[PDB]
Amino acid sequence: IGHYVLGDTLGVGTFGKVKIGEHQLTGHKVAVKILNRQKIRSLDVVGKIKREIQNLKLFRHPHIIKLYQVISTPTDFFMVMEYVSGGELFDYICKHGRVEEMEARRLFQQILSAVDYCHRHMVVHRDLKPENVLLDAHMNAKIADFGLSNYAAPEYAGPEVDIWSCGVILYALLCGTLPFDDEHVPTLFKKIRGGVFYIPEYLNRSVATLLMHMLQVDPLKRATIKDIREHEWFKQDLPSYLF
Ligand SMILES: CNC(=O)c1ccccc1Oc1nc(Nc2cc(OC)c(OC)c(OC)c2)ncc1Br
Repeated sequence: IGHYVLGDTLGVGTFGKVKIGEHQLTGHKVAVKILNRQKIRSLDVVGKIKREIQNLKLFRHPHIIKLYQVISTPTDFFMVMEYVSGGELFDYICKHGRVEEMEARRLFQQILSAVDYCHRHMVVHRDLKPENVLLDAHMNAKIADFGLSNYAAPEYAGPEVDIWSCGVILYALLCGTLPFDDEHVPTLFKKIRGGVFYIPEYLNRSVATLLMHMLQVDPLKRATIKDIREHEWFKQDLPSYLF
């Protein structure tokens, strides 16, 4: 409708819908987050969202969805962002299976560097969830920002909760299944609070020591960004442009 033709609805968020936008001349596809101004005013997060968008504009990380422009109308806010073609990562895992060891390490390094970048450059937060991790045309991980615009850890905390989530995403990459999964809801939290997760034969021992630390119950005893950056398995074939 504006600037870019508006097509099919991708999803429906809290502040409003998110649709696809094709270019009227070139055919370039973008993702438009439509945020309702009245809904923002009713939620008393006017300054919170305005400062979040200002912080997202100065964001420059290739494994995070970039914000191009924000068009303002008296009814809604139009966040023009990059369209990630291949949907969610976890959608690919359950449909295809497990990813190879050196390929899962490639995706993990892209995910962790992005998570760390978000915590040191964002005012407001939502805990990271496998919903945020998306896959592009080049099969690279693209993470959505932890803001108001868009199986929890044991145990307010920000990076500590996300490191545990990175451990869940890491497990799913070289296993195909989740580290903790049970049909019964009370026993699911019991496995998490106990840190009991199955370790497969095909899994390496160096990554097993990293996974054990990342999925630690006590957040004080749990691995930090520096702890993972100093680990042998994570350091192997890690690109210099990150961190
Ligand atoms: C509907 N989109 C969302 O809910 C969404 C959530 C977090 C971050 C960005 C989001 O929207 C975005 N989603 C894409 N790629 C994308 C591609 C999809 O394939 C149709 C897709 O549905 C399978 C999809 O929703 C699952 C997203 N890229 C940028 C944004 Br911006």
